Amino acid sequence: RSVKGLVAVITGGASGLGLATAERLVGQGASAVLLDLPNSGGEAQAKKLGNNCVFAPADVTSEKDVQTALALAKGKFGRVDVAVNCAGIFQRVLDVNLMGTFNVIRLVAGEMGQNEPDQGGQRGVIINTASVAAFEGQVGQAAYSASKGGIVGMTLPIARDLAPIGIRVMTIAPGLFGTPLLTDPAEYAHLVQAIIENPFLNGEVIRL
Amino acid sequence: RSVKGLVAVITGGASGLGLATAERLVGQGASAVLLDLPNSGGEAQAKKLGNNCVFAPADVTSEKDVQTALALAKGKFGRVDVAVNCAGIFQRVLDVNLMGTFNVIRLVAGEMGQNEPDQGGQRGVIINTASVAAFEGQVGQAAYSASKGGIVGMTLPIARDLAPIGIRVMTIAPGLFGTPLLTDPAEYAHLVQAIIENPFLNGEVIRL
Amino acid sequence: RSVKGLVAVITGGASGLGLATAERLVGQGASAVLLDLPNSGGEAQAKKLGNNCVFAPADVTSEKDVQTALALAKGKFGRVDVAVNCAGIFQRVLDVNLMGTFNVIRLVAGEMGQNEPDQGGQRGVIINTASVAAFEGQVGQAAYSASKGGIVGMTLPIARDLAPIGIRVMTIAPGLFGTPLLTDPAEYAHLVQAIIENPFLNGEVIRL
Amino acid sequence: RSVKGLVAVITGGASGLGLATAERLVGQGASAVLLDLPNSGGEAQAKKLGNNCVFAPADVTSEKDVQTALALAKGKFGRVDVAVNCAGIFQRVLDVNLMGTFNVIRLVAGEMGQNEPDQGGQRGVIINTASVAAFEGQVGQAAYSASKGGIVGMTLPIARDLAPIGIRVMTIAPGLFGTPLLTDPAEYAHLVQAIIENPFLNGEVIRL
Ligand SMILES: [Cl-]
Ligand SMILES: [Cl-]
Ligand SMILES: [Cl-]
Ligand SMILES: [Cl-]
Ligand code: NA
Ligand code: NA
Ligand code: NA
Ligand code: NA
Ligand code: NA
Ligand code: NA
Ligand code: NA
Ligand code: NA
Repeated sequence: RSVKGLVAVITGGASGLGLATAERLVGQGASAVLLDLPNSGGEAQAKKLGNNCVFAPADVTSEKDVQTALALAKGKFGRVDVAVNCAGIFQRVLDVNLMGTFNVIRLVAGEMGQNEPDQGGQRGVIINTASVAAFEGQVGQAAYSASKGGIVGMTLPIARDLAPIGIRVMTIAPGLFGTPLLTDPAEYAHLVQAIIENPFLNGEVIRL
Repeated sequence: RSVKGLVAVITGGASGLGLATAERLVGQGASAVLLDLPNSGGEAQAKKLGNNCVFAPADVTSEKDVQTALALAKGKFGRVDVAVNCAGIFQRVLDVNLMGTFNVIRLVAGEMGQNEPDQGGQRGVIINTASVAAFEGQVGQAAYSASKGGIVGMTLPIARDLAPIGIRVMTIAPGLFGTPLLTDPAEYAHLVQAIIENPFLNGEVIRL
Repeated sequence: RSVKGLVAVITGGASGLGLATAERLVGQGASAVLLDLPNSGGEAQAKKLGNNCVFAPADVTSEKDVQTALALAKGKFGRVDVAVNCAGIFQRVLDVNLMGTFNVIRLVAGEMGQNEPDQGGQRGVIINTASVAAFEGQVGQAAYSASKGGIVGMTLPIARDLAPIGIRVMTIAPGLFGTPLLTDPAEYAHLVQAIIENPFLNGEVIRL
Repeated sequence: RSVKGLVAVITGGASGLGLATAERLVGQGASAVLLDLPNSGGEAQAKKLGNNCVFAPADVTSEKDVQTALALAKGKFGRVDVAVNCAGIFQRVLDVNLMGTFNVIRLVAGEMGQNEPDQGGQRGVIINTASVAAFEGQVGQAAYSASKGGIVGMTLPIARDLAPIGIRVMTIAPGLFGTPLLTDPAEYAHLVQAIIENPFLNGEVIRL
């Protein structure tokens, strides 16, 4: 129930929610691999975060690039315990977020499978970020959700699919109110840590 | 979490729930603008409520009249913090209540937008009153609601639409039993104040 | 919140749940009018229950007979405060229970209307008994209910219809398990009293 | 039971007990109208007391002047809740104090009548000041009073006369010892406030 010692791969880690999650986790004793595009500024950020953080240049929509990134993570920290998908947050449906997430989940599951189970039998934790569907003034049922639905709808199924390997799968979705109060990373990061530390949360979607 | 110092525009403020809401708010330290038709008796009521209350002669279904009323409110109290729609409570569907409410919401949002956010980031609060659909002896699902549905169904959508400006939108609906016990304004007024003082209530419909 | 002093008309009062309800209410200080068919044994039972109980010979499916019964109740105890429908508990749909209940409700509402409201504004209380639909081995949704549905489905609508007169309408339905444990009136009677003493219960169906 | 929000008309408000009462009431959250002769210095005092105080130039013995003063009070603060007679404190019997008081009471009663009753049903409060009859060395019964008697003797009768309108009438009289201790406004002002805040005091004379 502690992130200390865990190795986390964070897509879109050079900035935004990804960077905020990395800073939080590293500050809590974990190791982080910032997986992001070359020239994204991930190299500088990984450097600033200390020797418990490395930069893995890669495009999340590329299976081969993600394999190289996971190999780097294993080469530098020994293994992969957690994957946090924060990248990208054709065009609207199969966007970078959905494609990168599915690509990461399919590849990291095999890696996490090699890990030895813990007390509760968990080998890994995967945390996804739902894609936001901008409010367009719709009325009725559609108004009750702020996410596209692709990643959210796949959460329970994927959690059930990886249960035998002891891999928990959770998704963080947006709330209905932008909470912009004008025109929060910390909150998102704290939720990531909380999900990682509670072995009882699995196959669920939590709105921030 | 206090209505003291707030400026509230109340449609249908010359009598009924509107007047009761004005008396309550003014008695609690807020300023009120009674927006009602000329010769509605709003001038006399505004006078009796004290120098923290003014009368804005206007027809809520008229955009130009409401603009004049909001300008008067800004000219007399400096700004508009709250809007309470109590007016009217073609014919049945697009009634005075629904049309006046939509007209007020569309216009006051821009005004409230100019306000500086508060601690929680709120710039304004809009409270609506659902139209009552008189019980006709229907059985089945229709028997479970006492409101027409137009304003009620638009509550969450409008709350989501104005979230970026920090404007909360809430609606007060009738209960299933007339609570007439024969053939309450105070209760309604107290609920208005409670909604204004609780920054956590947004996009919801509360039955009285 | 006390049945003491109240006058209750109980259909099917010569035996079964009706008699059990009468004994309980009279034992608690209320007055009861046993409304049942001539030669039902209601005359003897009314006699045995004491001077706070009278027998009103009548067929509940007959409007004229029920009018005579209510007139007797007013002539003997002054008024009608409560009506409990326990009679009959063409053929299957429009059975004695449903027809007697609707006939009693339509007639007693006018009588209860003449009563002066109480603290909470109530003039009367009407309690119905759902008709039992014998279990036939059905699977699926139909297995989740033990009542025919006619009286049960009319409960909320009738409660809303009589709200202005201050008359509460409640219905007692059977549970899914006969609770026969072999091949309870007291429980039913205690529930009747509890419904009468709680002014907050209205338009609801309670399974025994 | 609070003077906050109340509008008080105070005769002889430019100085003495009148001014002291105004300062006290305004300091406590009420609004005050200083009713006094032109060039009495009431204009300057009203100015210094803030925007919750105005000066109504008028001679209390003139009905028309008092009407103009009450109209000003309604025009500036919306209504008249309290009247405090402190003016003048032919010649000895029908002095300015007695004549001004009767004139004010007769006129303000009608104004206070238009107010909506409060919890206890009060629409207004009128407080009078007895005229002092200077001690002349008399012995016997006459030595037991320090007031002329006109206003004091009319207190209960006037209180009974205005009871139906919900207007309380009280009078403050001098004590037998000048309490001069040499050759108190604050005390008098505090008593005025206390009378206004206690709805149980009516038709009585209280010696200071
Ligand atoms: Cl999604
Ligand atoms: Cl509505
Ligand atoms: Cl039924
Ligand atoms: Cl006197
Ligand atoms: Na990022
Ligand atoms: Na590839
Ligand atoms: Na109104
Ligand atoms: Na217009
Ligand atoms: Na029976
Ligand atoms: Na008949
Ligand atoms: Na004076
Ligand atoms: Na005159």
